[PDB]
This record gives sequence, C-alpha cells and structure tokens, in this order.
Amino acid sequence: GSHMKISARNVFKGTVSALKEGAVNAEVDILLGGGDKLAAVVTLESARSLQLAAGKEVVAVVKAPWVLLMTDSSGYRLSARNILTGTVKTIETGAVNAEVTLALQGGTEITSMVTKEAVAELGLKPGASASAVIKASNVILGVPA
Amino acid sequence: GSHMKISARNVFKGTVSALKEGAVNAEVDILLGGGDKLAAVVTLESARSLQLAAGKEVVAVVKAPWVLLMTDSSGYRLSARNILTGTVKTIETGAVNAEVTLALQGGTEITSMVTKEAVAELGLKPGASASAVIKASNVILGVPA
Amino acid sequence: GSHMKISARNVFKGTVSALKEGAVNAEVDILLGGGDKLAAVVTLESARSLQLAAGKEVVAVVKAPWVLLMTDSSGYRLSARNILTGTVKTIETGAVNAEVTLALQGGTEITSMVTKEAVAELGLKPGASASAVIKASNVILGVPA
Ligand code: MOO
Ligand code: MOO
Ligand code: MOO
Repeated sequence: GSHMKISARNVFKGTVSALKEGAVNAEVDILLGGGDKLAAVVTLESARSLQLAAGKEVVAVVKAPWVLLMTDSSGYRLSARNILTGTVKTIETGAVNAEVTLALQGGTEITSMVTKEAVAELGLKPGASASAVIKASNVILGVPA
Repeated sequence: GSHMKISARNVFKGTVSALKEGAVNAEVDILLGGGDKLAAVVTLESARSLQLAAGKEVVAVVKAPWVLLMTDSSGYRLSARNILTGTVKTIETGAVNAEVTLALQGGTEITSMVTKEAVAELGLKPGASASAVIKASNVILGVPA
Repeated sequence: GSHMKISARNVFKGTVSALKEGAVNAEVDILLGGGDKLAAVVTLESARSLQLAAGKEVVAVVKAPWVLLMTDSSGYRLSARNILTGTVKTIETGAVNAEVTLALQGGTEITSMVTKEAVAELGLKPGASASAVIKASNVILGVPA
C-alpha cells in the first residue's frame, strides 16, 4: 500500500534514539518529527523479532482513548512516562465523549478521546495549554519490512 | 493549583498500605478514602523515582474506558487484580456509549464507560449490584512533590 | 448464574494450547472456538493462582476500545501479539464513536470501538477485509472455579 491504514488516531513516524532492554521488557525511546520525544515499552521478544536498534525508523501507534489530558499537575509527578505539552487545536463533541487534538511544539498533533464532562471541567478551548499523558506500555510499535 | 486537573473520571487519594517491588515492576497497594483497596502496577524505575513507600500519600488515576463492569462472576476467578463491589448510582446514555457510576461501600464513587448494549444486557439500574474490574496495570499513580 | 455477565463486548471461551511462564509474567496461548488463536499476558502470580495449564479451559475478555482495526499493514510488522484477520459484518455509528464487528474465519466475532473518522478513512463496509489488532497484555483471563 501507500501507507499503513490503521484505526488509531495517532500514528507517528520517528527514529529510535535509545533502546533499553531488560530481561522481560524493552523501553524504546523515539524521536518524533517535530522534535517531540515518545517512549514505548514492548516485550523483549518483540524487540528482538522486530530487530530494534537505536537509529532505525519505526512507527508508534496510540489509540485515542489511551491518551489522558492534564492541564494542572499541581506539583504532582506521575508514573506514566510520556507527558507531552501542547496547545488545543480542535475539539469535536459527541454524546458522552469528545475528540480533542493538541498541537505539540514542533508541529506534531495528538488526538485524545475523553468525556465531554472532562472537556468542560478542564476548561478546554482553542489555544489553552494542556499535556497529553500516555503510558509507554500503551504505545504499539511498527517496523517497516 | 488547588488540585490536579486531569481528564480521567477516577482520581482517588489514598495511602500506600504495601509496596511490593520485583526486578521489573512494583505492585502498589493503596488504601482509599472509604476503606476500599486498589492495587496499581508501575515500573521499578517509577517506584524508585517517585520515592514510593508504604505509608506515603498517593493519587491513583483510572480512565473511565479502562473499567469493566461485572454483575455475575458465575464462579469465575479473573486475572485482573481489582474487583470492587458497589451499587449503581448514575447512568447517562450517549449514542453508542454510556457512563456508569457505582458507589462503593465506604463512599468512593467509580465511573466506567461501557457500550449502551452492555448496560442493557447487564440490566443495570439505580441500586443494582455490580463490580468494577480494573487491571492493576491500568492504574497510573501520582505523588505530591 | 447461567454464565459470566460482564460488560466487555468480547468474551471468548477456549482451551490453553500453551503456557509460557517467565519470572515476571506468563504468556497464555488460547485456542478459540472457530480455530482462531489468541494470546494473553498475565502476571506470574495470576498464572499460579488461577492454576493455569496447557489443556485447561479459560475465558478471554477484551473490552471493545482495546481492539484496533487495520486494513493495510503495508509490509509493517507490529509489536502487538494478536493480529486476527476477518471480514466486516456489522457497523453501528454513534456520535464520535462506532462499533465494528468482524467475523473471523471459523465463526468467532470480534467487536471493536473506533472513531467514526477511522471507519470512514479505512473504507469499512460489510464484507471488507480487516484485521483486529490486540495487545496480549490487554486480554483479561477468567478460569471456572
Ligand atoms: O482506533 Mo481509534 O479511532 O484512535 O479509537
Ligand atoms: O479521561 Mo476520561 O475518558 O474523561 O475518564
Ligand atoms: O465493556 Mo465494553 O466497552 O461494553 O466492551
């Protein structure tokens, strides 16, 4: 095909900047288009089978409902590895849910599915600041064949 | 800020009652407000960096779509660590999805996003009994700075 | 009860064809009804407590929003363990989301919740080919008591 056609709202192309393998799992640090950084955690088995290595090109795939949005950390530090700061670009409201797209510094867009109550409570609006919070274990990797 | 403002429908404050670290991951057992217990699984790296320890205060964050609802286990035992029993308090139906809030014994409320077909099939209604089923690996932790 | 009543759209009965335990986690390979294969990853603790073994009957539970749909891999290989190919049987559109059901070869049906934009972009329609992509870590297991 011309590309990979997958339902996930967020499919990023990038280059591995680091590969950190343990005996069970491996942490893959990816440098995205705009300069944004995204970490993924995959099994050791996958790191070997996909032939991962620093410097190789990969795709990182994150479904919309897996992305949490945060506006005020209030000093808290979280266990999720990926905290990407950006500005709200688009909100489309559904019945219970809504789709929010943030623009990150560098130009990458990330899409989150949250409740319409969350949009309301967070005060989201075009231009508002917010961070996308993604567990590295919720990032699926792809490698070209 | 006055608090942490995050999209997740479920943000619980609690105290760590146990910390169980292995070489890869760590199990964090949290005692919530009402007496409810919730287990989270985080990387070893996070357990060290966040300075986790039994007796310390934490926040546990669970997105709505990550909570499954069960009414009849029919004798089955599941691999998910958190099975919290409660009574239905609120259901708001959307187009395909719905938001269900359960009250747990002690007073904590938990919110789940499920399909409207699931609500129908389960026979959910105010006062019905049901359990929230949450994998401990789907619980994100926060620690005050 | 007559069965297990749980919200997840996908609850499959099967027999364990392989059990692969490591020091942290265990991979459980399940042979489903129609001949379809599904892999689950659970803690070692659960594999021991549930008394898992090859040849035993289990239930595998996957929430709808945890299933990604793919139509053209374009040569890419992914880190998710489960790539199940099938044909679209039913789509019900909501406001922002939609529910897609695929029929797999053998007769098993799998349901995915994706955005209505994904349905549009993928060109989904009754009879179209598509694969369900599920991380083995997003499969919850149940064992009869
Ligand atoms: O696969 Mo989706 O359309 O990001 O939920
Ligand atoms: O971040 Mo949510 O999906 O409003 O619980
Ligand atoms: O628990 Mo679900 O989101 O109705 O598959």
